[PDB]
Amino acid sequence: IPVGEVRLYQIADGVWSHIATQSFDGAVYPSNGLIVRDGDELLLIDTAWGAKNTAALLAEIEKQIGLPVTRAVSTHFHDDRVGGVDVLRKAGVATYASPSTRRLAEAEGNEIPTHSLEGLSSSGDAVRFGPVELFYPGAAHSTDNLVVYVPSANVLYGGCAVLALSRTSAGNVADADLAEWPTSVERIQKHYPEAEVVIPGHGLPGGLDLLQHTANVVTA
Ligand SMILES: O=C(N[C@H](Cc1c[nH]c2ccccc12)C(=O)O)c1nc(Cl)c2ccccc2c1O
Ligand SMILES: [Zn+2]
Ligand SMILES: [Zn+2]
Repeated sequence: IPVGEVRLYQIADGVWSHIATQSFDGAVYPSNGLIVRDGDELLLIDTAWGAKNTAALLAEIEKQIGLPVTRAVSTHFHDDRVGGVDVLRKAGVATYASPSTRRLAEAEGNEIPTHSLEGLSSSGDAVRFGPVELFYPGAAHSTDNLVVYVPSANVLYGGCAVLALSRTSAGNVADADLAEWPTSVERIQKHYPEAEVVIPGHGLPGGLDLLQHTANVVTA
């Protein structure tokens, strides 16, 4: 609706989604990310799409949860996922991404997470990272995109590889692999068959049906 606002809400015990709005090429869009508690610390999944928005997110997190963000992971190299990494670093947060994501961000002119994730090289690879599992499903919205599962809550965060139910277009496919995308969605289906909440990269949370909806949109 209005640009530059940031909110959080509860998904499960120790799991929240953050939502922010931003202006892009003459239009305003919402965008989602995740927050996961690990003891008395927080793990952040993806920026809030810009420096100003990311600084507001840290202030909302401090007022509403009150535990420190110590680590952050960006799930691909575009600005809605890394824009704000420099604010996070100045706040003392350790920032991470795959090596391919870090190289692509630099090619693009974007902010670059400091540390490289290990073990995510081929389609189907998965690694534990504190309270979440990180999965590379294959190329989809981009060749580097990751998805994130929370075993304690049975929640799947699909990022920009998963479209909301209300979407009719795949959007910016400049870096997409439309030929591979359906296969990558099937890999998620088969790896996390039991997930009961699926959070897309933009729009309302849904169920596993979002994976088949995504396939349908991307095919057309
Ligand atoms: O075309 C989009 N959306 C329309 C409208 C829509 C339905 N449901 C939505 C839920 C959220 C945002 C837009 C919608 C759709 O698919 O019919 C679209 N959406 C987003 Cl996010 C984009 C983000 C970044 C760059 C381009 C984008 C984009 O083109
Ligand atoms: Zn993107
Ligand atoms: Zn996106």
